[PDB]
Amino acid sequence: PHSHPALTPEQKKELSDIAHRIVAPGKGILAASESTGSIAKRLQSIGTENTEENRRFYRQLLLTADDRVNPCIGGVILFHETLYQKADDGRPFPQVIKSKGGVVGIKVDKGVVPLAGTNGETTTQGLDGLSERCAQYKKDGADFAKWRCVLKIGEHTPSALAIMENANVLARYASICQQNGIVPIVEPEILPDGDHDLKRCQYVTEKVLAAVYKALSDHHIYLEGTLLKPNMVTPGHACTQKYSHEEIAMATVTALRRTVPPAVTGVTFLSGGQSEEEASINLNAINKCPLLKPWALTFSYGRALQASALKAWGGKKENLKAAQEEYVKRALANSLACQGKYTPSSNHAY
Amino acid sequence: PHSHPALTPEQKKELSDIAHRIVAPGKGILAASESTGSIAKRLQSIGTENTEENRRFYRQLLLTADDRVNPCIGGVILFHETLYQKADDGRPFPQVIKSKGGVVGIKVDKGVVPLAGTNGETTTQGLDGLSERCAQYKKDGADFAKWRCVLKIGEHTPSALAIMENANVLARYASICQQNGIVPIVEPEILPDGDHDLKRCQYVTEKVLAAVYKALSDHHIYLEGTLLKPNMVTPGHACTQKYSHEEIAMATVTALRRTVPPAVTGVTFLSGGQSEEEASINLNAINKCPLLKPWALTFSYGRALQASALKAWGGKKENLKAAQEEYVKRALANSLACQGKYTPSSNHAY
Amino acid sequence: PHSHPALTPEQKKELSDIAHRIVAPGKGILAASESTGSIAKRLQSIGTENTEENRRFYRQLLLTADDRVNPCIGGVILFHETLYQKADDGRPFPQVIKSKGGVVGIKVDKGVVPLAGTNGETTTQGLDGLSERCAQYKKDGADFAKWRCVLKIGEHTPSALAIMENANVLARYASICQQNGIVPIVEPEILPDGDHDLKRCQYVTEKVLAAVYKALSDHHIYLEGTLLKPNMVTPGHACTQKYSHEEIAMATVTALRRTVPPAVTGVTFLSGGQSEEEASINLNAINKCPLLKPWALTFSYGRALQASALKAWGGKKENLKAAQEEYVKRALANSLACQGKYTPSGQAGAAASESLFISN
Amino acid sequence: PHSHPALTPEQKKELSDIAHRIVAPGKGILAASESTGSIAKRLQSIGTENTEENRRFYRQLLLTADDRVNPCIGGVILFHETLYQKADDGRPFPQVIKSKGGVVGIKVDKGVVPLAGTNGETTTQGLDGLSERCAQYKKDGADFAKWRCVLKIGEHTPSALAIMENANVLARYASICQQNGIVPIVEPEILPDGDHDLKRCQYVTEKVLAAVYKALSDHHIYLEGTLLKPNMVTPGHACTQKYSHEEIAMATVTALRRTVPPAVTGVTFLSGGQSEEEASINLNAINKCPLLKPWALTFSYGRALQASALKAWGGKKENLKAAQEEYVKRALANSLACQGKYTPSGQSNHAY
Repeated sequence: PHSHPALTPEQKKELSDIAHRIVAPGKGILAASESTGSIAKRLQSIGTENTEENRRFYRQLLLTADDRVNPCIGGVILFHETLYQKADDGRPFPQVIKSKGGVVGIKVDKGVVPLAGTNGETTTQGLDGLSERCAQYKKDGADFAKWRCVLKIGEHTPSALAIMENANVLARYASICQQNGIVPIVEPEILPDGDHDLKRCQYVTEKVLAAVYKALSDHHIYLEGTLLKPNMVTPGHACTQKYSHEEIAMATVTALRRTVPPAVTGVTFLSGGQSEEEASINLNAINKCPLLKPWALTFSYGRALQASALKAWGGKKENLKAAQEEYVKRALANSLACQGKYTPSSNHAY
Repeated sequence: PHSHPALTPEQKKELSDIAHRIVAPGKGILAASESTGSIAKRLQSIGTENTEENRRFYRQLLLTADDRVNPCIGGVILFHETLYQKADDGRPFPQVIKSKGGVVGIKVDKGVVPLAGTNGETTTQGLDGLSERCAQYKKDGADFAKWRCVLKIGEHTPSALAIMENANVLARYASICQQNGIVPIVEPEILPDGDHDLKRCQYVTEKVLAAVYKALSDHHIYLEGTLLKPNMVTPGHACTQKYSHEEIAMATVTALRRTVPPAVTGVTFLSGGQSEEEASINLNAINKCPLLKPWALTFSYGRALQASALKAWGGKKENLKAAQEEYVKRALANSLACQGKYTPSSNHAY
Repeated sequence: PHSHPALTPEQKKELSDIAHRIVAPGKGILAASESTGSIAKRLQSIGTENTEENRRFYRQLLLTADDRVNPCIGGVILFHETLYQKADDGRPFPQVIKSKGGVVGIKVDKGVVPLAGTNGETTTQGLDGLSERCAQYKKDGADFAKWRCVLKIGEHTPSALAIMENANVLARYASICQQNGIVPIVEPEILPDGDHDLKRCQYVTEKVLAAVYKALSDHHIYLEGTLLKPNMVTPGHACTQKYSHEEIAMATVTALRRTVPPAVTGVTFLSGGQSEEEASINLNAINKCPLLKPWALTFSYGRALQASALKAWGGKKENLKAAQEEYVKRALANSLACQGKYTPSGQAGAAASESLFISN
Repeated sequence: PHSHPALTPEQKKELSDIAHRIVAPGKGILAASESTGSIAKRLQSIGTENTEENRRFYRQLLLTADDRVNPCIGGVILFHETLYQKADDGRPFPQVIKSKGGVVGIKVDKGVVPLAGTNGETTTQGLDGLSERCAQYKKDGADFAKWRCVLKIGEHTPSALAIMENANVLARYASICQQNGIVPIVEPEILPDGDHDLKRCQYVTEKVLAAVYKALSDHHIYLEGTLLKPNMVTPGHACTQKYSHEEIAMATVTALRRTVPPAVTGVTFLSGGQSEEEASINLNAINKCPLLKPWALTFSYGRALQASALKAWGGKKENLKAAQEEYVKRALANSLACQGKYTPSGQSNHAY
């Protein structure tokens, strides 16, 4: 085949530099790009009305936590709405994030859609006019993006079609992002839903990631200018057999070692509904795994970083401080976790 | 694999019946779905302000041609704007089309976008929210759709990426259309630009179509409920070697026979900028080709049906009758052509 | 991309002409390429010692049947051993076949081998030195070849790997054959084993054939110079739900119309485990199916053409005439079937009704 | 979407231990599996008759070099004939190799064959009966294998078919090998022939390796139990533009980092016609490259290890010691190179 440089040396350096800053040692990502529809249940759990002002207040609360979170947060992913909101002092949220040493990210997909002929499987949309949207987001402060694809482990899933199609759409999204100076975070999430075990999850994860990277190669994606946001390898949420954190860490690191090229700048694990402690302990175990890991292994958590903060807030302004404290606690815990320094107090079998 | 019926027997019958009506013996398609941007040039050539009124009048002029076109036109592709316009007498254009025995089609793609890392190649966008759009279009009179992908023959093109990506997006578009009772016309156009000869076009056409149908298969597309809108096999515009219409016909029919499954209801050849006469003579030769053709071989022409009409109209409402007369003559000419009855006055070598 | 002609117009003509002669109207194929270990079983049932002479004799019995089979047999597939054996008059079997207006075929695959990491799935070997073998077989009278790939319907089969690998190897085999003037019969057999239903078999057959032709395209295979030997679309041998011959034909022709390009010269169905009558009745229904069929739809039967013959012979040289008579009967029946003009109702024999199914 | 373990934990352990021993720190591979037809050219360059005894003597000359090569040679690839030959003392060559701390390898492919419809491209044959052959070779002292696929850079090559077919056959070969306790060395050699520059080779190498590993994944290949034998990324032999060893190293390591999973135990670079000295300097530069490399980067050299030895020997028994000394010198040099400690004495990242 013949080469037709998709990117210039300058464009590569920009993308690579951004990717490295986000996952710099001890740093991780705050995934706060929930939409009105997904954050609705969050707020209703604390009897708080889901208005634009309350969403703004809650996001301000997380974004303006004291400097203790600075060394822990390399990036913050915002939803469109939030990217254009301002703190009480009039400062745009992207500015608030940057001033704290964080890189600003933006969710760009437009949700999942049903794949006809499959057993409830989906693909993700959002490519239409994506280039122009990225150019605008870039001008408005964002340097990286989020696009979520969802795959499910079942009797006949994920199917060959679901894997191939989701891998392909992720490559398209990545290509467009890189053309506009936006570091794409590739997210092929395999849900923990089901009664499958650890080995089954490792197997599917390995097959999905191999497909993802072949697609990235086919689409001429610059890996140094990307990040990977995969599910950790864990047993199904309803799996009868139980496993230790060390087993989870081994399955996860092994799967990644067998599929993720060293060129990938970093891996930002999704929380996948895990609890704040569970997510921190597993990340720590992953970093302590005695196997060689050529990429940063950090976090990109949503509720695993917000759960306690949201609850402490309870929708009451006088609980601002108490709420931010909980967030700071999870940021500190996960910052230590991505270094294998967190303490709450035969690989051939894989 | 495991079957998870994308369509029910009823849905299949509906799509199959629509597809067959469009390409019924002697019938073809009037491709009139030009956008304001694509219609601009042609209106400029006749010194006419590109206004919605003139566009409506022009389209009205074509859609209201006398009853002689009825047995010639099985379908009419409209642009979004036109689908919601009405004739002077108040009748919605879709209704005008159906009263004349024609099926209403709607262009649903959102144009081409560049593929990074390629030598000027593209893919096509338009999948976002396509399902809701198809449902809306169906409710408003449309029974089939148009989606144009574009490939080019060059030194290193069409590339493996371009072929694969375009085939895949065409499959997604087809899948969504069929879920909403809309017959998708699969259009993988290979431009005639370049100095390549006839065999080079035939080779590329065979490779592209083979990739198209494998992709349709992977996406569980119901072939009986689709139509194929390919380029005819011809030498490039800059090719110095001359060929007869019989050779063009042999190369065309041979390429289709080697790649298009018999289950495909019909082939509606795109005019690809050919002249009115050229398009008719070639279609005629293709239908007279000795080889066995398991599918209808007809037309889906743009300028090949509108050329003389647009010119005779020249924006003059007074030329209405003269303009329509030109359109009628080409509809009649191509109706005979798709039956191998039009007259202006060794296969192993393929 | 760019075209680097794999074949010349002359080579294409020779391949196309051969493929057409094999499936000419009313003609089918006699699949007599059973190996020693495979035919040993057949000779065992009739209590006949599996020796080279008995095999030679039996094959001679089929190849030398009276001239009534001439218009019925377009081709005869032989095993390596048989290609080099002679009839009692010293005539090489290939010459015998040819003198009766038939094209000689040769089995070239070296059997199936297990695909590691799968649930009992396989792929087929035999590509090593295939080019030289084809060039030699061509000189020795062969004009087409046979290569069998086997897939099975189950909970997780056929897997993505099994389908892709078998489609790819078939494509390599077809490529090498065409380079040596040998028409390759593409055979992606989907076993009838299991309790799946008709629509399940149809779904799998469509997916398998789609993969097969995409692979043939990738490998620059000249379809007009090839033939397809697929399984008919039927329910699993253990399926409880019953289907009519018209339903089997509808499912079969539908799967074919949805995947097999018109350029393919002909489809020569394998009988699977169907009895002599079942194979004939289904083939007839297929040819009577209303749907448009751009390719010849005929047969390439092994036991579906030899069942009654073997029984009548029993290993007794004195039952020669009786044995050949049964073979001739099935050849005539299938010759009519591949034209949609077969109507049983008679003395076909109980042996022609017995299921020839053998678990895999 | 379901797993059916191709290998057991015991089988994986055996394959992993073998792969690691071969590329342990400071060790590389002696590629001495030249066929009679291939070795004929070598023997003729020194006016030596191509007989089985002369071939035996030559191979013995290499295999019996003094203990200095022991820490330098992790493996030795032999041709079928040599696997069954013996040293003067009667010791089977596989025993000689093992006694010196080396692992024995066997070439199992049956050469390249033309791919119809392509511009002189090929694929490789040799899968037929491969499983029985591996079981037999395993029993007779072999623990790893060699299978060479050849791709060429040209106006329209490597084509999609060539890349896909070669990647697939390499996967089938690896699968069969692992079922028989044999560590497969995956060899997708992209020839250096042509006037293409460094960037083009890097581009083609990246695409080829991407296809190779996707195929290995599709065939359920255990990467920890495999080694990769790729070409270094260099300009074409006819390229007018000149490049430094540092650039060749950066392009090479960059291509590997972008395509080879860290699970792969090691990369054993083929010499590909490079001179003895050039191959050592490039390997050393590769090991010094300021980028993270999660796999051993060593050698699997043929002529880059035998060139001088073959010449010094000249086919005369009296030159044995002089011939072995030449081989030993290259073994020591490359042992240092695959550690980045090589010296003639003996003691812009985003532009890729």
